[PDB]
Order: sequence, then C-alpha cells, then structure tokens
Amino acid sequence: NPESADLRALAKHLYDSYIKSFPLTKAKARAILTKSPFVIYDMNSIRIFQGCQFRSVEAVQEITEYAKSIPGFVNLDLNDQVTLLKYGVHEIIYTMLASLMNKDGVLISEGQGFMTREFLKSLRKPFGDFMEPKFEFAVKFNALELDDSDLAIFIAVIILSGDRPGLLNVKPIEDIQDNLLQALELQLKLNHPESSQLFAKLLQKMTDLRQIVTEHVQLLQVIKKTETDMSLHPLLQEIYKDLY
Amino acid sequence: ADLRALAKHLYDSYIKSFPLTKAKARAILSPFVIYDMNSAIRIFQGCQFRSVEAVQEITEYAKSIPGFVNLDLNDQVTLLKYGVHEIIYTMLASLMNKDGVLISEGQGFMTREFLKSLRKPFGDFMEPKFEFAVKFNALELDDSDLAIFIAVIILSGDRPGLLNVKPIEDIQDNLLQALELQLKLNHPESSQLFAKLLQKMTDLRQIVTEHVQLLHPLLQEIYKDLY
Ligand SMILES: COc1ccc2c(-c3c(C)n(Cc4cc(O[C@H](C)C(=O)O)ccc4Cl)c4cc(OC(F)(F)F)ccc34)noc2c1
Ligand SMILES: COc1ccc2c(-c3c(C)n(Cc4cc(O[C@H](C)C(=O)O)ccc4Cl)c4cc(OC(F)(F)F)ccc34)noc2c1
Repeated sequence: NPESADLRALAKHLYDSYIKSFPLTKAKARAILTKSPFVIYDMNSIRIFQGCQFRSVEAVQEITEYAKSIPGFVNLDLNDQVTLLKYGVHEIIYTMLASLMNKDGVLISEGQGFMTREFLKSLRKPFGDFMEPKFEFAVKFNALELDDSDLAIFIAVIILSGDRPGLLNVKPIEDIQDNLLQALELQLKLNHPESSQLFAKLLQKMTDLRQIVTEHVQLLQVIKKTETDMSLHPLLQEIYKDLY
Repeated sequence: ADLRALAKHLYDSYIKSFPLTKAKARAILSPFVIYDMNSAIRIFQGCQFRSVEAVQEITEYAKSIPGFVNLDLNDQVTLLKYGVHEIIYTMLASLMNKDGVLISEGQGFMTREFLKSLRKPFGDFMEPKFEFAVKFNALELDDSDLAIFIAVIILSGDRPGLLNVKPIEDIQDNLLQALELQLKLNHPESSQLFAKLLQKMTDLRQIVTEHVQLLHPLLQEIYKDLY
C-alpha cells in the first residue's frame, strides 16, 4: 500500500537516527545482560544519586539530538520545541532506562557494570526508593518485548504530544504525531505479527511513564530539602521548574 | 462478529446503567444555572455523595461485561477499586464544557468560575477535571464509543495486587479489538482516534493521583473508603 510505504520509510529513518543518537541500545544491553559486567551488590567495592543525575543530563542531550531528526520537529515554533522536550524528555529516559534493566538490577558505566536492585533499595536516607519505581516499570514494560526499531518510533510518539501544557500551535504537532502513531502501529504489526494488540498495550504503558516522573519530582523535593548539600543540574532544574 | 455483538451489548448495558447519557447531556449543554452564591464544604461533600452514587452505577455496569463476573472475587474488587475513579472523571467530562458542569441529574448547571472562586482548598477542587474534560471532549466520542472505553479501563491487568492477570488481559484484548473496530466504523475520518483515546488514560490517572493528594457518624460511614 502506497500509504503504508511512506510509514515504512519513516520507521527506517527513525530507527537509523536512534542508532546514531544512543550509543547503548537495547540489543547491546540484552547481549550484555544474558562483554560481561562487574557486579556491585553491596558496599564492599549520594555519590550514586549524583551519578544518576549525571547520566540523566547526558541522556537529555542524547534525546535532544534524536528529537531534531524527527521529521517536522525542528520546523515547529521554537517555543513549542522547548515545551515538548520539557514534558517529554524524562518519560523517554525511563523508557530507555528499562532497556538497561532486568528484574534484578541495571547496567551502569556504558554497560561495563551492573548494580543490583537490592543494593539500591538498601540505601540510606530518602534514597532507597529512588530507583525502585523505575525497576517496577521496567519489569512490566520489558514484558512487551519491544526492540530498538519499535522503541525508536515509540519515543518519537512520546515527544510529539499535542496535549503538553502551554503549547502554542497544537495543530502542527498533532499532524506529526498522527503520522508517528500510524508508523508505530504498522511497525508493531509487521515486527510482532503474533502479539495481539501490542499497539494498545504499549500505549497503555504511557500511563506508568507519567506516574514515574511526577513521583520522581516529589522525591526530588524531599531529597533536596533533607540534603541542603545536594546539587541539581540547571538543565534538569529548568525542566522541572514549571511542569505540573 | 463477536466484536459488534460485544459492542452492542456494552452500549445497551450502558444506556441501562447510566441515566444521564452524553447524548442527553450535550443536548442541554434548560438547567437552573448556579453562577454565584445568590444562586463550600457542602459542595465538596455533595460531590463525594455523588461519587458513591456513581460507583454503584459503574459497578452494576461492570457485571454486564462478558467474563467479568467469572473472575476471582478479590480481583473484581481490586479492579473496581482502582477503576471506578478513572471512569467517574471520564463520565464527568460528558457533563462538562469549558464553562461549567451539569449537576442534579441535568436540572442544574454550575459554572467553572463559581467553583474556581471557592475558598482556598476547594477552589482548585474541580479545575483539573475541567482541564481534562476539554481535551477529552475534543475527541468527540459518543456514548457507544464510551461504553467500550470504560470497560477497557475496568479490565486493567496492571492494577496492583491482582491474583490472576491472564484472564483479565484476555478480556481487555477482546474489548480493545471491539473498541478499535467501533471507532473505525463510527469515526472514519478520525485518523488515529483509537490511539489518541488510549493516550488520554495517561491524564486520567494523573487526575486521580492529584485528587488523592488534595484530599454524622452514619453518613461518615456511607461515604468513606470509596471516596
Ligand atoms: C537517552 O536514553 C537513556 C536513558 C537512561 C540512561 C542511562 C542511565 C543509567 C544506566 N542509570 C542507572 C545508574 C547510573 C549510574 O551512573 C554512573 C555514572 C555509572 O553508570 O557508572 C549509577 C547508578 C545507577 Cl543505578 C540511570 C539513572 C538515571 O536517573 C533517573 F532518571 F533518576 F533514574 C538516568 C539515566 C540512567 N545511561 O544512558 C542512558 C540513556
Ligand atoms: C457513573 O458515571 C458518572 C460519573 C460522574 C457523575 C456525576 C457528577 C457531577 C455532575 N459532578 C460535579 C458536581 C456535583 C455536585 O453535586 C450535586 C449533588 C449535584 O450533582 O447536583 C456539586 C458540584 C459539582 Cl462541580 C461530580 C463530582 C464528583 O466528584 C469528584 F469526582 F470528586 F469530582 C463525582 C461525580 C460528579 N453525576 O452523575 C455521574 C455519573
């Protein structure tokens, strides 16, 4: 079908841009998780929290590079470009994060290490429940068995939302997302012919994404007030400033 | 097919469970208009009483969903527990516009501005549901589309504490196909309506979590727990 075909080209472009933007893919991660990592499972080896903040900022930079390649995005009103990244970039971080996680832990340091879930639950202060909600999401989301060619359209869909608070020209945004959603649907149908209504089920997962970020926001307010000693990068700080 | 039967059954059960349908609401949107004090803990508490009403109507509707009464009883309980609130806001949208909501089974209409003017705690009580209703109402769904949507919501295998997820997702699968087909047939030129509707569930839950945040002995007993 002539319409399908355009969607197929779009998928390929997105997938290719994803590969260029994100050095550590789900495929490399799974290969590593199943070359092999040094494992950290207890103290014998705030610093960790600052590491996750460091990686986040880097991920924000990587996701911003990717977004620029989504057809139409850079042509949007520059203020709406800022708004979509502000409300979308963390939802994308937790998505990509699941790629690095299994039930028991998460890859760190470009894949060269693996820090266990339990170690992270045992941390002091208001830090023990810092990563947990992500592991809980990752486990449900990883069950969908998406791969990078699927994820690549999905995260695009997440960026191009016409319901983000305070958008000026919603119309141009909903036209692009309309496209990304058809592309994803086709992609999921072709790539997972036997998985029933996977499209429906992935989109429902978008719900837990939003719960993670708003819950992470609270947790940040807690941690910053208990530890007046703790830096928050201006980049993340600005993303959370308005928000919800 | 099974899927049009499923869709007709759900619509039929929806008409019978819910007195004031979107179709009836939209016709109106004449009601007594409450635009100011001349026309409150009483309003907030009244809303909580209406919520208990709606839970009952929604629960009765759930029993008509093919397969639902067959699930483990504890699991029907936890599905309704986490489902009814998301369904209340979905149904409340039917009764709202940008300027106010229909109250009193359609005979009253209270303005969005009067509600926003209530003393500090209660002034933002409703405003998040108005903001959602405006977005959701742009999809222009009607009752037959909504009948299936809310069944979908009820059949969510991700609710915490479910004993047996498999049959629940099996059923939501049927409903989702049924929903998807309903929206292709009813809304031909609404390109990705199915997907856009499912995305709205993201705002739905966020309303619920935010509302939990903001939140006579025999009366206290009736209208406790299930909010
Ligand atoms: C763009 O997509 C992406 C999303 C997430 C991530 C990542 C990435 C990884 C591997 N972790 C786990 C992690 C990283 C650590 O960092 C140090 C530096 C180390 O790794 O040695 C230490 C301990 C733990 Cl548990 C986190 C945590 C995080 O914070 C939060 F959002 F709050 F969840 C954001 C990003 C990452 N990396 O690359 C991406 C890309
Ligand atoms: C089952 O589907 C349904 C969902 C919601 C509703 C309703 C319904 C209506 C019309 N309102 C608005 C309303 C009702 C009031 O109460 C009085 C008694 C009145 O209703 O006149 C006063 C002021 C306002 Cl803004 C609310 C508020 C509510 O609480 C909460 F969820 F917390 F928001 C729950 C239900 C309703 N009615 O019927 C249904 C059915």
